[PDB]
Amino acid sequence: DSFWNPNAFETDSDLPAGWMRVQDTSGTYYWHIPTGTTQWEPPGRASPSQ
Repeated sequence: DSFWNPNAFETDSDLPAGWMRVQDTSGTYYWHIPTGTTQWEPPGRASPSQ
C-alpha cells in the first residue's frame, strides 16, 4: 500500500523448510507442517563448530 514497503503484510521472515509463522491471540508462534507440532521459538539448529 505504501510503495510496497519491505515489511507490509507479507509472509514470515525466513523460517526453515516446513515451519510457518502464525499470529495467534497468545502471540506469533510457529506451525510445523511436517510433524504438525507447534513451537514458540525460531527453529534454527546450526552448529558449525561440531
